[PDB]
Amino acid sequence: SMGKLSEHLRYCDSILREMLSKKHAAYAWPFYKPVDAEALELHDYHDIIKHPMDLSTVKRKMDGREYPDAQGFAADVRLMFSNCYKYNPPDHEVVAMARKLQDVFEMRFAKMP
Ligand SMILES: CC[C@@H]1C(=O)N(C)c2cnc(Nc3ccc(C(=O)NC4CCN(C)CC4)cc3OC)nc2N1C1CCCC1
Repeated sequence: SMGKLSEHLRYCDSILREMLSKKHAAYAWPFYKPVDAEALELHDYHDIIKHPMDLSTVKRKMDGREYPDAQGFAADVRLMFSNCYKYNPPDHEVVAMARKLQDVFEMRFAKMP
């Protein structure tokens, strides 16, 4: 009722709900919550990744309407993927998992009306 920007943000809300849903859990689960570098014994993670990002943080910010437009939302989602590509060996399973989830994200985002 408030126009294209309101509709875009609601569509992005729906993308996020799908990425968090059981449908994609085989590959999305490493991205549900912030990386716990202490628990994973990754003593270099925060030295390499300066801006951690994950789906629960995107959800908090999106629910608080902290993204001014859909491009702001997309930047944080893509930052999450980019962190995974930057930190891990390129042939690691987690990179393939990030790419499977990004395939979903980019497909849905491309079809935003
Ligand atoms: C932060 C680096 C990278 C990344 O980018 N993200 C996003 C990530 C997000 N979440 C996780 N989470 C878990 C990852 C592995 C395990 C696990 O159970 N590993 C077993 C432990 C015993 N044995 C060695 C066999 C394997 C549990 C996890 O959550 C509790 N891992 C992530 N990885 C991986 C971390 C090391 C390789 C890559």
